[PDB]
Amino acid sequence: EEDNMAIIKEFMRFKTHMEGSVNGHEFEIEGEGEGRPYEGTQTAKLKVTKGGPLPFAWDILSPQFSKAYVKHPADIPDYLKLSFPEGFKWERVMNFEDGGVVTVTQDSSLQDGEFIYKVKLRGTNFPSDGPVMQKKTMGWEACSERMYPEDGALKGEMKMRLKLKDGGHYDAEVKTTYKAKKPVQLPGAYNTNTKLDITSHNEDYTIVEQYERNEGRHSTGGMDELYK
Ligand code: NA
Ligand code: NA
Ligand code: NA
Repeated sequence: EEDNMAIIKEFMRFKTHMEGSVNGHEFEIEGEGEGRPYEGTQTAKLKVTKGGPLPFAWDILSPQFSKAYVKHPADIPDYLKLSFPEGFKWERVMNFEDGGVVTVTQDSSLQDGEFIYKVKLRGTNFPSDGPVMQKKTMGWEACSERMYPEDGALKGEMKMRLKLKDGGHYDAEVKTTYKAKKPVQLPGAYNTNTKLDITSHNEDYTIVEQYERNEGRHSTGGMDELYK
């Protein structure tokens, strides 16, 4: 929309704060990021500010650090962009295959021309000798999130696959609800294709940089809607 393209510029910065705990270990992270919301790309630079070094895999946190930066076809309402400047909230559950659980709540707003993200995380039930608490993971596979409208919100479901250092994958089933603070136009069902990379980190993962690409694609409509 015109007013929304006026405030969600083609280059946007963000600030983020997470406070969480994993298996009872409390921590805080601050970060800053930047990206191109209409091109689907962003980077972030995170710093552990309390509770470091973290005694678990950074990879369970990386997907919690920004769907305002999803490239959308013009004919798919970009609900999360349209939610600004008030913004949106999201809530997520991740069920990992060994019984570990992460749940997340998040607030996204726009202040002084930058996005402001506030993340709260609670991770529980990870086995002590499992890949999360033993730091045996090596980043996510690319993922397609199946998006669909329901009861006034946007929901996404995905199977995320964490690569394991000794081979194979450690899987999570994930469901997220995204809901604008004000009613704006919901899309139909479509897919968000994501690739999230850790581009650098220090030895103990107290300093981390990430890159993600996110693009919405039609899942119906055939060749006409392919690459729209
Ligand atoms: Na970028
Ligand atoms: Na852009
Ligand atoms: Na626990």
